[PDB]
Order: sequence, then C-alpha cells, then structure tokens
Amino acid sequence: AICSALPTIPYHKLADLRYLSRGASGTVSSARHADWRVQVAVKHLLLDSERKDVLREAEILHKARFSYILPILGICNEPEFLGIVTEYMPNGSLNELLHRKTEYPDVAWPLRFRILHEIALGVNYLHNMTPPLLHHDLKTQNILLDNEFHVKIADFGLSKWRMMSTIIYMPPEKSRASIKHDIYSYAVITWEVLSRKQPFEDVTNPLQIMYSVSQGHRPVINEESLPYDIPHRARMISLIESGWAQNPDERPSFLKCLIELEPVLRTFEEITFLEAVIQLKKTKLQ
Amino acid sequence: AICSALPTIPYHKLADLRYLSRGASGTVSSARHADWRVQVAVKHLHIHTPLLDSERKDVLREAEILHKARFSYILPILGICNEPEFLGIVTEYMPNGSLNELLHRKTEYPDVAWPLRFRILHEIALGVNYLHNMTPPLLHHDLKTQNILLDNEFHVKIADFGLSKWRGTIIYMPPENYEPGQKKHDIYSYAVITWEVLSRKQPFEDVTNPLQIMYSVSQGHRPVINEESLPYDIPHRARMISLIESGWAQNPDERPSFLKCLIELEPVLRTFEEITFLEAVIQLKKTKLQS
Ligand SMILES: COc1cc(NS(C)(=O)=O)cc(-c2cc(-c3ccc(N4CCNCC4)cc3)cnc2N)c1
Ligand SMILES: COc1cc(NS(C)(=O)=O)cc(-c2cc(-c3ccc(N4CCNCC4)cc3)cnc2N)c1
Repeated sequence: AICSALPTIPYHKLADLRYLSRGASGTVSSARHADWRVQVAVKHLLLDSERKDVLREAEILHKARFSYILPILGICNEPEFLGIVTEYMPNGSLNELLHRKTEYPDVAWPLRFRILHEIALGVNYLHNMTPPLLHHDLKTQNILLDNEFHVKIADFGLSKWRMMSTIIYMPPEKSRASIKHDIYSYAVITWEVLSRKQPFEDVTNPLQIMYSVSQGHRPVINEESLPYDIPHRARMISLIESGWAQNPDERPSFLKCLIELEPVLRTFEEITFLEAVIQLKKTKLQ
Repeated sequence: AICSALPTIPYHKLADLRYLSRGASGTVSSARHADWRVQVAVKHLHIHTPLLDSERKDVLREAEILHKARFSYILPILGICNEPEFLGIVTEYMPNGSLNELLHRKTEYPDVAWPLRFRILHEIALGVNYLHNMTPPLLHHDLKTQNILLDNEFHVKIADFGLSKWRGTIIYMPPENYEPGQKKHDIYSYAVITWEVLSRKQPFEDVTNPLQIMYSVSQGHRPVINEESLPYDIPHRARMISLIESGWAQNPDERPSFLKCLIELEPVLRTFEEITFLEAVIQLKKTKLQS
C-alpha cells in the first residue's frame, strides 16, 4: 500500500568526483552532494540493455534496503551520465581489511566474527524477502565497511527472485538448485576471513579453481590456513564445510547459520568490537 | 520510476515484546524478528480501545513518511504491522535511547567529549536539511532532544513523524507557533537543542511553570548564555553562540537556513580527527558500564 520512489539525483549536484575503484561492472567514485552536504559513492558505466542493467540494479537495491545492505541514496539518470548513488563507505571493502596486512597487521577476532554475523544477517534478510532475492555474487570485495566497520552488502548485478529453501566464490556445476548458491560463497568468505589467505593460493589459472571445485576440492583447511587459536574453530569449520558441500541440498540455510553463529558471537563482549576498530585505526596510522 | 513497497510485518513474528516507553505520540516496545534475527522497535497505540480511523490514518501517514524520508540520519523503518489485532510501525532498534538521556543522565554519561557533541550537532543538521530538501519539502515541526535517537555508535537518527496524540516539550517551540496561525520552524528548535548540548542544562531551569517560559519567549527571552551555562573553555564557543542566537531570533526571517548552518559547521567538524570520535564514543560506552 505504501510505495516510495527512488530519488533522482542531478549529476550537477555531485561535486569533487574522484575515482575510487574500477571494477567489471563500472567505476566507483567518491563525491559530495551540493545540497545534502554528505559524501556519496557513484557507480557509473551505452547500449540500452546495459542501461536496463543499471536501472535494474538501482531498483533492486531500493527494494532490498536493510541495515546490512548498502543504502542507495538515489539514481542519476541523465543524457550524459548513468550512475547509482549510495552512501560513502570510508573503510573500503572486506577484501582490503583481510589482505592488506601492512595496513592491518592485526584484525582482532571479535571484529571478524561480527563481520561474518552481519553478512549472514544481510543475506538472510535478502533470502527472506517475497519473493526471496538471491545475491549470487557475494565476495569479500562486495562487502563494504562503514565508519565503525559494520557490513554493507553491495553489487546486486547478478540476482534472482525465486529461492525455495570473481569465480572463486562460485559453487560447482543432476537437478540444479540455485537457492544454495549464496551459502557456498558465504562458506568461502568465512574461510577467507578466518584465514586471511587467498582461496586457492597456488592456482595460477582460475579455470584450475573451477576444475578443482567441480572435483569436490575446496580451499585447504589445516593449521596453516586456520590456526587452532581460532574461537570456535571446530564449529566454524563444520559451518564452512557444510556451506560448500558438493551437494547443494547439504548446505544450510542462512537461518541455520545464524542459529549456529549466535553463541559464537555471544562469547565476545560488545565493547571489544570498538576496541578492535580503534586498534585498527591506530596501527593503520604511523 | 523506481518504486519500493514498504514491507508488511506479521505481528506474530515480533517476539519478546517488551515495553520501552509510553509517550505523547505512541508506545515504543522492543521486540525480536523471528525470521530476520534482529532486534526491532515497534511504535504502537494503546492496545485496549479499538483504533479510530483517524488514528489508523495517522499511523499509516507516519509509516509512509518514514519510508519516503529514508536517509542516513533518519530512523530507518523496516516495515509496517497492519493486522486485525495489532497496528504498529517497525523501525531499527536504537539501544542508546535519545539525546535527552545522553545530555542529562550525568551518572551514566558524566562526560560527553566535545568531538562527539559536535558530530551529533552536525548530524542533526544533516538530517533536518535533508528533510527540508525533499519534494514536497517536509517540515518536522516537532524537533526535540527526545526525538533524536542515538544508534549503537551514537550516530544521530531523527524519529517521531506523523502527529501527536494526547487523549516540558515546549522549550523547543518558537514563540510564533504558541498560537498556530498556520503560516522556518525547525531552525529555532535546532538552536535550542544546540544550546542544550553545549550546556548540558535544562533550558529555563529556574522556571517551574512552562506558561512562564512561553511568556518569556513571546517576550523575546531565550535560555541564559553566560560563563555558567556555557563555559569559555568550550571549543568554537563564539561561532556556536552566534549560530544559536541567530537560530532563535524573535523574527523568523532572521533565522538561518539549515544549509547556512551546515556551511558554518563543516569547518568546525573538520578540526576534529577521525580517531577522536571513536575514542569519545568508546570512552562514553565504557563509563556507562560500571556505573
Ligand atoms: C554502487 O556503487 C558502489 C558499489 C560498491 N561495491 S562494488 C565493488 O561495485 O560491487 C562500493 C561502493 C563504495 C565504495 C567505497 C570505497 C571506499 C574506499 C575505497 N578505497 C580504494 C582503495 N583503497 C583505499 C580506499 C574504495 C571504495 C565507499 N563507498 C561506497 N558506497 C559504491
Ligand atoms: C518508530 O518507533 C519509535 C519512535 C521513537 N521516537 S518517538 C519519541 O516515539 O517518536 C523512538 C523509538 C525507539 C526507542 C528506543 C528506546 C530504547 C530505550 C529507552 N529507554 C532507556 C531506559 N530508560 C527508559 C527509556 C527509550 C527508547 C529505541 N529504539 C527506538 N527506535 C521507536
């Protein structure tokens, strides 16, 4: 009954456009809104089909608003520019946090587990929509972190509306159920977050990754990839291994993951998150 | 062109309903969404007497307003509860209450670091300015320290839309609204809120009768500005006092736009380092415990 139109942001109101990153789908730049006095991020690419792609992603973000989804502030739809405008995330992506070990020599476990929990919450919300929305392109580069390192899921270019129950996060290719797609990616992201290593480190051609996963093989789980000092390491490993099970029916729902995670996160006090973020921003200086 | 329908939340999925507050505009309770696994706040009317279609229209108007005014510093609405046996607006849960509690519960919050105060002021200005930039422009007309919620890291979220339902809070009403001849409202409220945040005092503290407060304000009087209410060791004290006194000018035409206030506030907030904010918030959260 209650319907909301996505605001149309005039391009001329976006000032100080500066390149932040160039990806497969577009270019993300920071900017300042002249009227609202806030900083925004602009993702821009035109063939009418790709214009439809951009508009489709904008509408999906608009309908999928939630606490852990990148909040879209508007769409810029002009003759000379087509871009999605979202909140600006000063702390980049989960990828940077996990792998730039000079910037972030230490990332305290409480922060990692809160990130994992919030990814699970956001994706569960998506899967609980009507109809359920399947993200199908989760990766540590899609997960942005706001000023206090809370998750914002992004990149909804590869998405579907029909659930029932780069490629390093893609499940292997019988009767096929693509409801269990996101959970495989989440398993890989979990292994990544807990290991701070690149999945399939020794692989030089991504097709090697496809062949290995199709053969039932996954990122290595041993003391080197996952030290034994990981909180709830056994439960987390079980979560991971069920998440990337070769059979999609063996993979849990995101609700099961939240059920399985709640005690794990409960082991940490809420203040430790803030402490870890302050340690992060202090050691990143100097 | 791009339209989003506000979700309809089944009442039965709101669990552990716990009364948080009973107010002039409604009743706020905390609850937990069985599917989303998150805590939410539900604003609902009295449960006994059937809701008159005017109250139902008010609730729908508030829900749609929150939905259309979505923004970084506005209370995020997650859905509407529209059932035979319950009608409530569902929003994100703000664990840290309102700006009023932060400013005046000095045992919980003995000290509130200046960077945090100025960030709060800036974010309030941002939220109300966004509100004013909508089409049609939305005038809040009921800004107060009770409407300003603080999320888990003490970032501002403006709340309380729709109307009021009665069937202390006049310190933020300008003197030309006392008798509403239905004719630049919010900025006065913002000036008063600023004076409060920098002073951490009750405006018109020595006045026990609000009717006397209204008389004074109609006479051009405002909260006292001296060394006792605003010590001279306050950062950017002069600039902030000028902003205040211009905001609550007797003449509404003399009060500045929220855009002017944002232009003036931008350098002030610019003097603070990003780590000082995090440190202020964590210091706050730590002294709030063990107290
Ligand atoms: C819809 O438009 C998007 C999409 C996506 N996600 S995506 C990969 O395209 O699917 C992200 C953003 C976004 C990025 C950033 C951001 C902040 C810092 C950086 N860094 C670059 C190098 N390291 C230092 C800083 C990069 C990006 C901040 N806010 C944002 N809303 C905007
Ligand atoms: C849309 O529904 C609303 C409206 C409004 N604003 S309003 C005046 O009603 O228009 C606020 C909230 C809300 C309140 C709270 C909250 C939590 C605890 C407390 N308490 C602390 C202990 N002492 C007693 C008060 C008070 C409020 C936490 N989240 C929230 N979203 C929800």
